Amino acid sequence: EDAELLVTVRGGRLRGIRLKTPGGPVSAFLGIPFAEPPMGPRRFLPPEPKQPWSGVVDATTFQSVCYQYVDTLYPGFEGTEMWNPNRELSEDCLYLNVWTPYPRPTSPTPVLVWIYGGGFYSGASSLDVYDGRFLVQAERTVLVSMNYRVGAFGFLALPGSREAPGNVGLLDQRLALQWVQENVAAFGGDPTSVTLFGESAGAASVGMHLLSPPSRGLFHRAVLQSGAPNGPWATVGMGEARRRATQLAHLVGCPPGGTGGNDTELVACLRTRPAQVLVNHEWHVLPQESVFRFSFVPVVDGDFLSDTPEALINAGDFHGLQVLVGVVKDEGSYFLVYGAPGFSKDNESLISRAEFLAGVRVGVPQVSDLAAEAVVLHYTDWLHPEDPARLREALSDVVGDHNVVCPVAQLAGRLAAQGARVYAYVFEHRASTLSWPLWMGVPHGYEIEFIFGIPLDPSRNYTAEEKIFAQRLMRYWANFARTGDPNEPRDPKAPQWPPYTAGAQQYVSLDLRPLEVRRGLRAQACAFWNRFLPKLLSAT
Amino acid sequence: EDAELLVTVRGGRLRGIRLKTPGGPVSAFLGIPFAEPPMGPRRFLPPEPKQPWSGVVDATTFQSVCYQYVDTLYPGFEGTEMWNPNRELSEDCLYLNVWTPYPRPTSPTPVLVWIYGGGFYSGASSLDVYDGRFLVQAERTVLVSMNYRVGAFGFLALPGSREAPGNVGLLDQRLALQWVQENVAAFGGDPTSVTLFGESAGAASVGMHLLSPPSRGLFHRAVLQSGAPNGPWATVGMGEARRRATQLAHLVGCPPGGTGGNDTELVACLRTRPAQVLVNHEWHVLPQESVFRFSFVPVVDGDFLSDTPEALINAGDFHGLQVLVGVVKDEGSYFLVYGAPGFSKDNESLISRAEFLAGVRVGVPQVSDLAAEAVVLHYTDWLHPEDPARLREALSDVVGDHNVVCPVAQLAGRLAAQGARVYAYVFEHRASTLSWPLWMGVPHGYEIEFIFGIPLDPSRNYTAEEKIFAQRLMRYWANFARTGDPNEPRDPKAPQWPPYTAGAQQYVSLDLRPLEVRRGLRAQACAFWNRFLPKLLSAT
Ligand SMILES: O/N=C/c1cc[n+](C[n+]2ccc(/C=N/O)cc2)cc1
Ligand SMILES: *[C@](C)(O)CCC[N+](C)(C)C
Ligand SMILES: *[C@](C)(O)CCC[N+](C)(C)C
Repeated sequence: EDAELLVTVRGGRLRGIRLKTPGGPVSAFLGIPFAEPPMGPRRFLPPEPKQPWSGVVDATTFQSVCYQYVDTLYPGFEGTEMWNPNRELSEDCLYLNVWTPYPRPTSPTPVLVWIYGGGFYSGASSLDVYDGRFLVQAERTVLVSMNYRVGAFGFLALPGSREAPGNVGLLDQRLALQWVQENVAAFGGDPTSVTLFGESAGAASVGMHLLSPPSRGLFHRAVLQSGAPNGPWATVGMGEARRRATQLAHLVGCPPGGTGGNDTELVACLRTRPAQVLVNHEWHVLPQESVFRFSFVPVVDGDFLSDTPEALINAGDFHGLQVLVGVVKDEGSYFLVYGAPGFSKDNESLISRAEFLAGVRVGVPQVSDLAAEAVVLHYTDWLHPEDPARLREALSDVVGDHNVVCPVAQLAGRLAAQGARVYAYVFEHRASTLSWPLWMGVPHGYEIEFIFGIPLDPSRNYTAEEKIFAQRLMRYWANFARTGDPNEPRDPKAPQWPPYTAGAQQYVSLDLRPLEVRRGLRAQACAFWNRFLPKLLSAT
Repeated sequence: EDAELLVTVRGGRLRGIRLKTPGGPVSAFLGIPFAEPPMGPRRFLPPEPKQPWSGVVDATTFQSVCYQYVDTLYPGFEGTEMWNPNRELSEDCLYLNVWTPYPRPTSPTPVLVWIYGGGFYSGASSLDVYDGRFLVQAERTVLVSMNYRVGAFGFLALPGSREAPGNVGLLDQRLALQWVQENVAAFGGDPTSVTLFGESAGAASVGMHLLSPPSRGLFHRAVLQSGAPNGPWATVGMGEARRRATQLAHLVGCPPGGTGGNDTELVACLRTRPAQVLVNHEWHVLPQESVFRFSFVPVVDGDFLSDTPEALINAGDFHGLQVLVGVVKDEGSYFLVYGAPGFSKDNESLISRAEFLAGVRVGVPQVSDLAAEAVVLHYTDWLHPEDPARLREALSDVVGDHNVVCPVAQLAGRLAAQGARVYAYVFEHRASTLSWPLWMGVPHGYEIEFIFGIPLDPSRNYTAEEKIFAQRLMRYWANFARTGDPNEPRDPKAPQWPPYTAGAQQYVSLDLRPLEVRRGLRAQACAFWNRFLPKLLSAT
């Protein structure tokens, strides 16, 4: 009988399970309840801490996935099914998972907390690509991941009211962080060295916890991968959030014909509807045809976010704080097959000049015709203005820069210039197991396999070079979690990773080649997005 | 009294002079009166043809230069003194010069007609760099060059009135072209093969004769050198011309107010003032502080120019026509020492960013602050935004693109795509005798000495390669005048000069190295000027 598989926390006792890796076993505790089930009258409300239980709760398998839209654009396609839920859907989903080395570390170990992405409408901590058994075995750290409510169940906001205040999905993450502060020591983790890291909407979530005082004291380092809280998709206004929430209620028969429409009776009608009914009309509340836009996202409400993320980043002090930001090579190619005209994953997507002009309005929604004209000017090779391959490559850069690269570069510049020591990277390796077409390059979200050491899985057809490449990245992320510096402390031989500053703007490229230092996070393109375009919209 | 130094034209007899070149003698006729002196009551009026004379008019020396401002920015400096008048100033200046080979050609020879530049306010056909003795001797061509009225005496316009119609300086050029049609045969020239070529304001003049029906029938080919009629400095509106003419009259005490008032009394007062008095106040009528802007320029009057140059270029049929357009490598550096803050020819002109932002308002006058912001965005290296050396080259590119490179590319594109066969070049050789500082590169106007074979002058200290480079350029311009094609009619070993089309946009680089074909006359920069910026000013 293994004795390290039974741990007592503040709520009660748990029974873990031993997982095998090619390098050794790891103890895992999957499915720990950190909150009461937010069902019935608790729907749309902030989470309550899990009451203590009797007996031993089985923590040997992942729990249910929160209710969310299921992608059916390409049924049976690996590139999309790998992000779909792998457990049953249920509103009873507020559970977290803890991986710890075997034997348990006798000394406090830094903790890595993972927040998944999925446009705030999907995602789960049980995805095979988020398996933290390889990162914990190789680097001997403590990895924690939680489930937070997505979609309307986590971000439907009627601002002002108390039945649906909004940002409760962010409160699910915060309550999970307080859980780590109160119980990670029982697994050998150091609550004084907590490193958040997420991707896409999870990276924006990490950024929003960085701008919220209550969540600020629950962690010490941050890693934002292909996402930022100041992105044009990450937040929404109080007025737009009320319109989307009321639009969703109307599509499901709320309120009934002849009944008033105040916030109390509107949420009361929404709480009676089945969960799947709300999901079926989630995308029907978006205002326009667009890519990289999602219905229910965090709302600027003055509570969790006292002001807009851009305002909080500008007027913030980030001294004594380390951040690791970065993007992939092709941030926008993934979203073009979700609405952009002429784009298909099954051909070369050699779009025409007319389709490229239509895609700009889809990639950059709610901009004046003059503003769209400026985007066409900057992203047109006027020496080959009709080349389909260049127009395809340009529209991918339009969506990538507007939503990811430039919001991230804006964040990294203000962080470094205001007390924070930040490190920047660009992931440029295309995996050999990638099922997406070649023209997509390195799509949004396909560095997570190497960060979690997935190539080390013997049942997968990765190459020997990619396995070594995965161990490098796991060492980088672990060194940042341990010392706040991705460079090996006992190593002057390997190429150095210089910090990112507002002036030099240095970053490194991550691929099979050794580290290469470059400058400028698309500075020429992002000067248009971060400087000129705001002024162009002010003058209408 | 050689037999070939006495020629009878329709007006009378002329005695020429025999000039000497290192390769042979050339007959020249300098100072032929082609119009009555525009003095007294003839000031501001269109020219009248020269009446027949008795006896023999001495045509052995250059005649008087038209009254013009004399540059005194750098007294004693060769770079500026070379363009200043080298003869006595006088309103009696409407004279032309003819160079013809010795012995006189027995068969009709193509004719080259030179129109000097000088911002429509200065210039003369007697300048040493315009000596046509080397081009005529080497290529056996007939070179003609005339003087036209510049400044207020040639372009002061009170639109509507008959006393000051405007564009009379252009009418001086047209009357000289009718003179070539009626007399160039007496020198061995072919009146059916006339090639206009000019630089800066002369190149713009060549372009305006292409857009005027009465002038089109007087020539068959055109060469525009670092200038275009659609330039933002080459024309003014009828309302602005009236304001500038009235302000000039006010500064010289016209009318003796409150005498009044209409155009007839205003011009009558201006005709009584000495010529030097009008020149002393020419620059005091400009609306703003700017570079590359001139007081009295051609006016869109509806007679000589039925519409704006931009409109006439778009709606024009140019079939059966060959042009040779081109620019120098550094078009804007010359004008920066004339008013941009921080710029001086005696230091490195390492300007700061504050001076760069101030120079943008001087280089691009009368634009909105939003339009200026767009210019700063395109011409800023956002990785080195404060590098003085990069800010210096950026402001030079701003002035060069706004005034020369992009107006030329705009004209060259519409010309090729509407019937005309276009050849484009970029002059990239810096003369070893150049007295301007090094940071100016190849300044505006310093390809003319190589086109005229000035390096062949033994009294000048050119290099051996520059002499061969001059002979190769003279063959280019001569071949274009003879056949409409700069390439040698039979030589296959020399690299080919491909035409310029709106799609491929091919041009060649002119320097000591052989011909090198490139693509794009700064297509990225000129798309901002020719496409986006017009729409940015429509929505103020
Ligand atoms: O037959 N109609 C199917 C269909 C219904 C609803 N949607 C909404 N939708 C937009 C974007 C995305 C992906 N975002 O990254 C996912 C889902 C798409 C397709
Ligand atoms: C991001 C906006 O959350 C998008 C994430 C999409 N996956 C496929 C990477 C989860
Ligand atoms: C052009 C606008 O005419 C300027 C010509 C200046 N020089 C020095 C070349 C005559």
